[PDB]
Amino acid sequence: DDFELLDGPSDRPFKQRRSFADRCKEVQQIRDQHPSKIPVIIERYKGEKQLPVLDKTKFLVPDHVNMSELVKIIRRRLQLNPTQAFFLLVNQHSMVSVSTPIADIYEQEKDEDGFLYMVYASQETF
Repeated sequence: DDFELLDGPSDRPFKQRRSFADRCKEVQQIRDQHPSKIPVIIERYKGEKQLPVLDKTKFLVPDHVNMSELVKIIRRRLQLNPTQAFFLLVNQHSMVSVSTPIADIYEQEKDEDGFLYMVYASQETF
């Protein structure tokens, strides 16, 4: 008999863990409190098995932060070694070398609930 692999909460997308209604509520509270900050959900890609699971899911980012800069923050938070491939994606595009302010990306790419969703993986495209 083979092992049966069980799935934890992280194995479930944030959108399935908290209802659409509750997510909307959470965004509108935090945007009222910090109008100059962007609410971001960062999760490991569902197919990614080599990079570790992040400790937290919900982040607040000052809106003048460049995307490429946010990518390095997350890379350090995961404590990756220099040779480990790492892509942080918004709407499946790599933000790794994107110099755009996150305020502008938020305008363009935020979800209906008001969060900006990002996913990380070992490649942008296989």
